[PDB]
Amino acid sequence: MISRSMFDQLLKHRNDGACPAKGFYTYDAFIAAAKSFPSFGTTGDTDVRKREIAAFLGQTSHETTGGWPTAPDGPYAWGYCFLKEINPSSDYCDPSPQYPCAPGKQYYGRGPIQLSWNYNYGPCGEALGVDLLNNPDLVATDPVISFKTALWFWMTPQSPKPSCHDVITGRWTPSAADRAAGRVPGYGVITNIINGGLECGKGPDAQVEDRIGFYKRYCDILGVSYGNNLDCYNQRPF
Repeated sequence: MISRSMFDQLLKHRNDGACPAKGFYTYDAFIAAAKSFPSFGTTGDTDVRKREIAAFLGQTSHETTGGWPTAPDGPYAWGYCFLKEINPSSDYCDPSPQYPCAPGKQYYGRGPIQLSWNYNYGPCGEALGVDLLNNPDLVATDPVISFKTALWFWMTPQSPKPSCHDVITGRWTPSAADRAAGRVPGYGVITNIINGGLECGKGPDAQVEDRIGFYKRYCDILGVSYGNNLDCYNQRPF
């Protein structure tokens, strides 16, 4: 587990006035959230535990980045700047008898994984013990819940698609079809899990490069190797 000083060095600009999420993403909220998922950051040897935190913070930093190319400390120091999706194009409501949209509510991206859609807020809240279908705004008002939604995503498989956790800790072994699709363990298949439909299997991509930039900077500061297969440029989406 990373210390407060390390967390603050990785996420160095999140509390700048420039960032809408200033003050929200506290180290204490991160540690409290992680307690609900005790295998997070505790699975594997010392390098794997650090790498899991780097990979989780890298991907979520991309989803919340306020960086730009000439920014102080570079663009990979501007993770966790945003809390809420900027200019959402809809309510993100896909009505469902299992997940019915609450009146007046919107399911645009919120928190470190930019949780989106009623049918993601629904099962996430159920797993956390919180009604996020009916109060989705909790993901942008309660920082412990906010971090918990991102850890829920990270830790929950959509079998046969694996959890990000299982990939980075070595607990996922690709099926033969996965191998035929180019999906092998590494940060690249984590990008594929998170947004592969739009970002993977099509050559270089500025979004993927941003995810990797954060991960590399965090691995550098934590003192761990990146692992192999960092991109998904040659992977079929799941």
